[PDB]
Amino acid sequence: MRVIFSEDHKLRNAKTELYGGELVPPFEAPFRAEWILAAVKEAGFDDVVAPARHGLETVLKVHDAGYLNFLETAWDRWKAAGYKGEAIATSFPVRRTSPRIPTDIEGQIGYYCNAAETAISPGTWEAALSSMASAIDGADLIAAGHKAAFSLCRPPGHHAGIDMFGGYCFINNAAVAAQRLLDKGAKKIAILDVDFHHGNGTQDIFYERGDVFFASLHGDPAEAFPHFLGYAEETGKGAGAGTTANYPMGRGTPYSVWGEALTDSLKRIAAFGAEAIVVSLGVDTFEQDPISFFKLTSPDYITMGRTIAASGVPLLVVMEGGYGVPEIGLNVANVLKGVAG
Amino acid sequence: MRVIFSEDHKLRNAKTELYGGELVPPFEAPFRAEWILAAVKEAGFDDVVAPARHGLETVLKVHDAGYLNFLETAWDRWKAAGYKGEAIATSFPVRRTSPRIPTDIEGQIGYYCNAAETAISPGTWEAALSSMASAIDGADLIAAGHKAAFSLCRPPGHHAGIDMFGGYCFINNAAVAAQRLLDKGAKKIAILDVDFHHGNGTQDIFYERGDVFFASLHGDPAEAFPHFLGYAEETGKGAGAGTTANYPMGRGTPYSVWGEALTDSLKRIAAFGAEAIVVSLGVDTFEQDPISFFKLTSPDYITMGRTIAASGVPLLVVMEGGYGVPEIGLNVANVLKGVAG
Ligand SMILES: NCCCCCCC(=O)NO
Ligand SMILES: NCCCCCCC(=O)NO
Ligand SMILES: [K+]
Ligand SMILES: [K+]
Ligand SMILES: [N+]
Ligand SMILES: [N+]
Ligand SMILES: [Zn+2]
Ligand SMILES: [Zn+2]
Repeated sequence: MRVIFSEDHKLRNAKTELYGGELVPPFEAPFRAEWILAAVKEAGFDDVVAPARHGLETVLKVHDAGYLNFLETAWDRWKAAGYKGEAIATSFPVRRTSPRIPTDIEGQIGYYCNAAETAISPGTWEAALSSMASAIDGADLIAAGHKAAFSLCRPPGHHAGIDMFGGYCFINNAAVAAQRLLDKGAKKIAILDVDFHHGNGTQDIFYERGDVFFASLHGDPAEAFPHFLGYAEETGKGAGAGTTANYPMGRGTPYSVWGEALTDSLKRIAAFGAEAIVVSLGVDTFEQDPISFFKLTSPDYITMGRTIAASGVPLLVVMEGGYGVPEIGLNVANVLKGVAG
Repeated sequence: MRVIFSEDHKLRNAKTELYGGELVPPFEAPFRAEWILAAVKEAGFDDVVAPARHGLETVLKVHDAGYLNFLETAWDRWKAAGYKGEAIATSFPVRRTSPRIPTDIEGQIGYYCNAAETAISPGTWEAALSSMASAIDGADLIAAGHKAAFSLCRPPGHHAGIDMFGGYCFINNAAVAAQRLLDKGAKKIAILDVDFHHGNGTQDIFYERGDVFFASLHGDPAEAFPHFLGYAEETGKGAGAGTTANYPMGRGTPYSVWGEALTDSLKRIAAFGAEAIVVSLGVDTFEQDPISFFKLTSPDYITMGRTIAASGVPLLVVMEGGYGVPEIGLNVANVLKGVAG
């Protein structure tokens, strides 16, 4: 299957991440894309193409315009204000705050952020646009008839909500892809988020919408980032009623348990009548992942891809998280092997 | 006039503050208390006493119990979790999040925080309790008939809301003092916050209460910390209808303008019928303050103290912010000279 990948991911090469009270090099760094690309090619997925560029048509249907405007100028404004580090939010509109949007960069960066560990750096916006473009071109391949494609997105997307960045994410690539599929003629689409972390940004975007079903398997938010969404009770509101399905799971979860949640999520998606599934693929579910507490093995990713593809509807696989260890590439490639086999 | 001050402020000696995307030495440093104490003594206010210790009776009436429990153990839990830096929140319950409280330290520190620049460090809880005690003992002096007293609080308090820390603050000393005055028999009290920054914590505590009038003069939150409260439209809710009065002001504001808002706030307090006024005194309104944009001069603080005391009701002055230069002490002492003269 075709792999869509932009070298412009490298424009996001942030120096710092706030982790454990320290400013350290970020987990979500360019070497991840290098490792994943090499592994997918090694596994025989060597039909790699750059995305065409895209403007904001599709993304404006899932993200707020003010938010996108903010991201486009955030770095320039931060630098113009004289700050010496990267652009890191510290004040946030938490409980019982005004809904008003500040005018300055310090206030706006907090207004538009859900998670302060993620610094905005020079090139971040351009990189995010390239990653979005990979998702859009992957979606277009599915819309045009392919049954599988892989968008090697970096930066990742699933923590970016309607109007907030965080969790290493700026533009919700999977949400843009789902929207693209709707725009190309689908009436019903599902996003299945198998990254270790809850896709709170994706959930937010579609929570009141009934055209896109959102399912996520993830570490229990009571004890895992993103901490403030992803409970099983969240099933949707309004037009979105019954089209969010969260499967929080605990420490040490192995495939024998995780796979039961996968089966159930696919039942839900099939009952909803999805015409295609956008898979938000993070491999931070791996037993060696440095920031995560599930215990999937490399062979389990083959099983995972096979099971998702046995839905018998077309798949767009969209890269999310997975850190640290050389096996992030093997693990991604293994999902694709399961899909293609 | 009596000055209440605890040497246990020095138990809060954090190494880091997130400012401009860097971890820098904190502005709210122990040497502040040293500078202020020395200047007030130099001005003739040498009746300095340590507070008696206090338990949680008063403070539980203004802060949430879970919040206080969290502060008590935060440092220990952070350290036990293996993190190498000081305890700094990054994920926050912002727009459209679950209201649930996480169970782990990573989730809880965000749940209970409004502002990530403020690190929890060893000794912080102990220091915050001593600062609260200084406010309580000051309040007790006013309750017993003194017309003025100064509680040299450090850490400051006015950004600590019902259940969140931030802005260098953990326990809202001024709120605790106001509550103490009610408990000792007052029916109506006012808090007048003249620190450059909006007392969003104080506002939060009393927003739905009609027993404590809250007035604040501050940099406009559209372009100043705390960014998400302090607009003039916020006048109260429920039982608190009409008993919050915010006076946001812009860049370069001098006393000729600032003092007009002071006059108005005192008119409102008098119409409310406050039996005493707790003054949240920050001197970060000074023209040299490193993080603030007002242009008060050292002589203006004498005028300020005189005007507030011309209310003819008892005053408890509670220390808040004011940074960078040893003249913070002169400026505080000048307010006290205006009160005492
Ligand atoms: N402070 C911990 C931040 C963790 C962010 C994890 C983001 C991630 O990998 N999402 O898939
Ligand atoms: N990133 C700027 C944080 C500013 C905190 C100021 C808190 C303060 O001085 N309050 O009175
Ligand atoms: K997930
Ligand atoms: K103020
Ligand atoms: N949905
Ligand atoms: N109030
Ligand atoms: Zn993840
Ligand atoms: Zn201040």
